[PDB]
Amino acid sequence: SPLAAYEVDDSTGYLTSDVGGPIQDQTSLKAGIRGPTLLEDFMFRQKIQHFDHERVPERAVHARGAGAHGTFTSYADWSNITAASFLNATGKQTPVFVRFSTVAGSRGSADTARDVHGFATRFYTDEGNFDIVGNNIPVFFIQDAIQFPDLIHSVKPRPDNEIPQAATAHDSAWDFFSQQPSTMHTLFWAMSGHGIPRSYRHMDGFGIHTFRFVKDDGSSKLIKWHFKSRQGKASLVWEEAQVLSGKNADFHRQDLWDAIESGNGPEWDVCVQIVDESQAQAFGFDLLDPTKIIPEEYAPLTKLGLLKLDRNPTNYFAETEQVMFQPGHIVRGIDFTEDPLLQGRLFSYLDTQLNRNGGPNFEQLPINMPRVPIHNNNRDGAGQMFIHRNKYPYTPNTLNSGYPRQANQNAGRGFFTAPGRTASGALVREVSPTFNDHWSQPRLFFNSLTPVEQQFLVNAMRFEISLVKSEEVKKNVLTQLNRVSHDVAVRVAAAIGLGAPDADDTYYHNNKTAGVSIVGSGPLPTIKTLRVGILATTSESSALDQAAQLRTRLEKDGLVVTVVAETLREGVDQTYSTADATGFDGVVVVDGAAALFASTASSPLFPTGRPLQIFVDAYRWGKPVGVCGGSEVLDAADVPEDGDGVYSEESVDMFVEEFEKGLATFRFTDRFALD
Amino acid sequence: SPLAAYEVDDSTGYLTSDVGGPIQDQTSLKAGIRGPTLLEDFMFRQKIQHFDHERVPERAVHARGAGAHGTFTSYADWSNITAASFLNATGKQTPVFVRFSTVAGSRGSADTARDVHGFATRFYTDEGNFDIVGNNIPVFFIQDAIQFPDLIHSVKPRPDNEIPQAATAHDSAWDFFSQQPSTMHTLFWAMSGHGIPRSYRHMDGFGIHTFRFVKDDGSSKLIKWHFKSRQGKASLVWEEAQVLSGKNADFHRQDLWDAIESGNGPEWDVCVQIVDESQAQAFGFDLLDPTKIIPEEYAPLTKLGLLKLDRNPTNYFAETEQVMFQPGHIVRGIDFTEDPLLQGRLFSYLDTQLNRNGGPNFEQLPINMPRVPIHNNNRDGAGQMFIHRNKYPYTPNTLNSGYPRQANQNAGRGFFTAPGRTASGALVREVSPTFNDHWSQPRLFFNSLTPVEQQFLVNAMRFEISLVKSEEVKKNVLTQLNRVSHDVAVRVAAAIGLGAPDADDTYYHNNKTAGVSIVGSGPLPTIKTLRVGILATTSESSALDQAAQLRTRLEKDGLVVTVVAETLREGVDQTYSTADATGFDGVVVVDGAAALFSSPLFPTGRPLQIFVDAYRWGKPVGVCGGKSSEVLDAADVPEDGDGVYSEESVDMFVEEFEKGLATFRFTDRFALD
Ligand code: HDD
Ligand code: HDD
Ligand SMILES: [Ca+2]
Ligand SMILES: [Ca+2]
Ligand SMILES: [Ca+2]
Ligand SMILES: [Ca+2]
Ligand SMILES: [Ca+2]
Repeated sequence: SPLAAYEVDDSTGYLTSDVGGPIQDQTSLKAGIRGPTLLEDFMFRQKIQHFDHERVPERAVHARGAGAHGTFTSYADWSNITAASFLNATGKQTPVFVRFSTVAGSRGSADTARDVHGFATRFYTDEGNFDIVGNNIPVFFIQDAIQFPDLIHSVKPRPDNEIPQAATAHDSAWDFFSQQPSTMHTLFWAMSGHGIPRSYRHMDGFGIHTFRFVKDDGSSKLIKWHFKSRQGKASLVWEEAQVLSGKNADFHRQDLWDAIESGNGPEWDVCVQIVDESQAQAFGFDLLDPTKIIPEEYAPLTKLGLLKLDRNPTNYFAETEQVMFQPGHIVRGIDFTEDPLLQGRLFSYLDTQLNRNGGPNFEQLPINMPRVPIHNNNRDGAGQMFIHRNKYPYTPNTLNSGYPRQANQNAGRGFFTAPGRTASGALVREVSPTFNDHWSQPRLFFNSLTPVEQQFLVNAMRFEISLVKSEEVKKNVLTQLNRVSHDVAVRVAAAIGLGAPDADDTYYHNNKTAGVSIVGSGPLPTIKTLRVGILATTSESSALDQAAQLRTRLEKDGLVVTVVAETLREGVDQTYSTADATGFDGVVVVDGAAALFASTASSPLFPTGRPLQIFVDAYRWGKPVGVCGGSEVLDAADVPEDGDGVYSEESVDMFVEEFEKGLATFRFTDRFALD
Repeated sequence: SPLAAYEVDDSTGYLTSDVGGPIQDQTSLKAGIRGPTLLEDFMFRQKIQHFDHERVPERAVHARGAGAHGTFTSYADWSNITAASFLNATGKQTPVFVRFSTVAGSRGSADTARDVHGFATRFYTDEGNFDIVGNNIPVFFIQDAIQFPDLIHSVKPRPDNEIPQAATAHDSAWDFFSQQPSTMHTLFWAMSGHGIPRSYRHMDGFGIHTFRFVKDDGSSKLIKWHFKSRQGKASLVWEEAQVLSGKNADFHRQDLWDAIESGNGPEWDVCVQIVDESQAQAFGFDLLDPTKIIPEEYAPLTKLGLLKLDRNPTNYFAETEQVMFQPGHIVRGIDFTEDPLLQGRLFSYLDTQLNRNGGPNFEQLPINMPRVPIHNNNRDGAGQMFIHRNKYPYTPNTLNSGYPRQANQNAGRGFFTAPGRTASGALVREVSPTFNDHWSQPRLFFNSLTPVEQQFLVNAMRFEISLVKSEEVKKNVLTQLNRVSHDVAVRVAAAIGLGAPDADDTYYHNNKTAGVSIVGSGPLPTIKTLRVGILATTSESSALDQAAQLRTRLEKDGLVVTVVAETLREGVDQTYSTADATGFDGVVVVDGAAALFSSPLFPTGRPLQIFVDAYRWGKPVGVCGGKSSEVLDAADVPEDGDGVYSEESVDMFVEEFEKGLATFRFTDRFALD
């Protein structure tokens, strides 16, 4: 509603100033036709002042990201576990807006950097805006919010030269990770495929912190939020991610945009783990510690409702850039915990909007407005867009008949702090000793990945640590990695020419947990939206016919098909010059195009070797690949015909049926070497 | 540093607040060891408030860039042509700060996007700060500053979804270009290798506009600024730039930073073309039109002095992010012209600093301060750092004895407007008809490029225009291109499966001009700083030995050598896993590593792909040690190719290879239409 009221249509009409005076804006007013521009040209100055002031500070973290509208629908009346109004009835719908992001990069940095990712969700509830400001990884680097600028200074570019962009592959970051062992768990997640998701739709969301569900009788339970993807879990490989950062920095935002435009809006089951207050230390670690997960073997997930994103913004700046999330946007039926990471966040997100917005009335921007009436005695401030009719904005008053009325647990559906909560003890700047195991869970996570996934994680660390210049930092990194796993430390040390420290088995173990592996999570549950590149030629009308035949068969099943040839024409979407294997989830060469794949093939229309390099890159990166028409191509690529995920069929139908199974498998991991 | 007065050392001492109270900053204050955080924790709040407020708006354009300090030295007393103090004596030195940039991308976008580039120079003169806010292309897309938001909206990402980053390769940009034909000249420059320079040190800087030099006696002449690189002109190739944008988004800033750190700070001759006022229309176009160059054949360059950058910043945000350039930072001896693009800039750069700084005292930031006293009656404002002793800040006054005194042509070395300038006519919002030829100069430029360079430009256009979804926009683009060159139109049209319109010869010609070609600009004058990747192996102790010997011989000549192998050790800089051909200007394989040409330590095929990419992209490549055929045959690289080297002798190999680094690119490796 606040959005619809502020939509501005410029599909017709004459140009006006911001005060509705019709004007022009194409030629400056000058003293003669070859003369100096005049100060009295208000048309020039208003247009250029606006331009000059377009930009606002980027977000201090998560500067790079993209958003969409949708709806949350409750599966049930959840009154038995929370008073939350948005959860109080089967089928109850609440509008949402979600923004997804990286963490370290500035605006304009690439989507496919290796990083932690944001997953921030606003529920415009009938009892106020409720935000769950989460990440795609369920644990955080640090245990106390006061350390956030340390973490973030260390990962962001070195501040003398501002190098490197959007990367932890520098001395300072690994200096911090090695000195602050709490970082191990999130580190291991970021060095897995969770640091390079295939799309925002193929990752989960996590609140990280323990929160409370509070009932209308005052009782509480402890919860963790999990948003579980209905699209499946999928990652890129690092070598692919690096090329994609160059070829399409906008890959995740375009994937989102496109999925929504085609009627394939992504979905998640909004879930919780729910445990009793008495179980704060029962699972072998402290539920106040944001570097720990509750293994699902100890507390299963309950599905609360469906999150669907199905509408793109109208103006990115107004909606996506200006959305201002806060964990302080809480509603009756939810409460905080004493997680010292959460506790400090509550301060930060209120304060930082003053930086972004430049003034205190940021909740008035349409994307930040609620969908219920606002009744309070907040007044004035720069940018004040309301005209308040209550001329006695103080409590207690008689002159406004004691309105607005105080809301609390007893009346008015007020927020209230869970009334069972207490504090006791000295006023301290001390870390709880219950937070001191920094290594067991990183090992739990590592144990739960498949062998090739473990290899990819090792290889990520090998990559990044080999770029650390400091020999001491690199030694200190091995010291910490060795506390998680001696084998990781040895394997990583081998790439950097150092020896690993001797095994220290204090935290070693062989326990695993379900639901953290990407490679182990089975085939994708849908292939709709996945991209197939068909490599063809204009030389041979046979090639274009085969391509068209595959197109119809793949499109029917919701795949996005790109036919690539030397030059554009009817049925060809993309020239070889602009094509890359990073643009596809699977690649098919029509056998009529075989000539383009020869070592001597050359054209002024694309770079030498491009058609073959698309095919070979796709294969090396694990993708389903094949040749359709029943040979030259598989041999030019040194691609084995018997390999899993390599397809070779004369029959278009048999080809598509086999090829679509391989898109669901998504990645053929047998093509990656192990230690 | 020139900013040493403002430096803060933290190499010793105990943590303090901003008001000097010693504190801690690692644990929050809590009501109990597992308790909630306390509002009274001022340590937490001051630290997190600062964090929360670290960011400032990026620049509205040229958001992505990097800078360095240096010195300008005059070659002579230029009293003959300008009263400018910084140019008034042979050997006179003035500190400078320079920022280079792209145009369209935000912060964090890649250095090697295809774009126009900024080259902004501040001279901290003894008569005030003087800025030349230029680009690496000598002409601008548009003819009136009022149009700047239109250009920039069209080239920046589409505003519904903010896609694409740092790119003209989208419908809106090509829509604007094809509807505003003024854009042709800059567009051809940007679609040339001038859109993807090899480094900031391998590009020139241009003021674009005609300015005036003004002597103390009031007379004036018309000038164009040219800063001509002493490193040579060089570009990337587009495939290479695309990969490099992913592998190293910081490539230009690192190149610069490393050059300075190694004592190879980049140099430019600061030059002008100098013509009489009576020549404003004499060259076949109007000197007020920023879409035109004065061909060097009509007005030669005069060298004024030397620009050398030789000191990197101490704090990037404080120095580079905060530097606030303005064309209104002008000094006695220089004046403006009635170029309608320049005229409107003067407003923009003073105003925009209010957005960036959040208040009016942005000239007090250390990087913005002048190196001479300030005497004026500007007062107050947020962030005011000065404590003014004059309590009568108005003119005219008696109560401060009439100080500060007015400065003008005749007293106090004042700035003064060139007194021969006049204006005549109606007050109009009309374009001079003298601006109307949008197409001849683009053709002049295109004609001046070599054949392969012409092909690269065609190829950049084919790449971008093929991404334009609108058939109508594509057709309109072909219409404009065809007015520059029919052949360009035909060759671009072929890629996008449309027919070019028939020849329209109104603006066609065969004239050329010197100094605009990159490919034609001959070997580089220096190879110092250029990057040689030596691909080796740890399996064979002789391969490491070969690499060490090559390293020695190459480093002697000031090349930056990287030895690559499977794993790090003594003498090996980089693993195959982190290496890429975009990291090198030439690639050498030692023949002890020939067996590499699969492993858990690097992606399949990586060693050979580095060599093959390097060859495909034009670089000098070769095999040192005598046995070349196994590597060269694996690569499909012909032993007899130009810029392909095979020698057993390390000296012979390096002597040959260095000639190839100076040639820089072997253009025979690219197909022509
Ligand atoms: C004490 C400070 C602090 C700490 C410990 C954290 N953050 Fe935060 N976060 C910020 C301070 C902050 C911020 C500076 O206040 C940002 C920048 C922009 C904004 O609105 O808030 C932010 C932004 C931000 C966003 C982007 C929201 C958007 O798309 O606009 C996400 C997703 C997160 N954070 C998620 C997390 C998670 C899951 C954390 C740990 C569980 C976390 N942050 C800890
Ligand atoms: C009407 C406005 C307008 C017009 C016509 C131009 N510019 Fe500009 N330019 C700006 C308005 C602007 C600005 C909005 O004022 C910026 C953003 C940051 C700043 O300080 O000024 C800017 C920044 C900016 C910078 C970055 C300086 C730095 O590194 O901080 C360079 C190099 C240029 N411009 C160069 C040019 C050149 C060579 C132009 C034409 C000859 C040009 N601009 C026309
Ligand atoms: Ca660093
Ligand atoms: Ca993976
Ligand atoms: Ca567009
Ligand atoms: Ca402000
Ligand atoms: Ca004057």
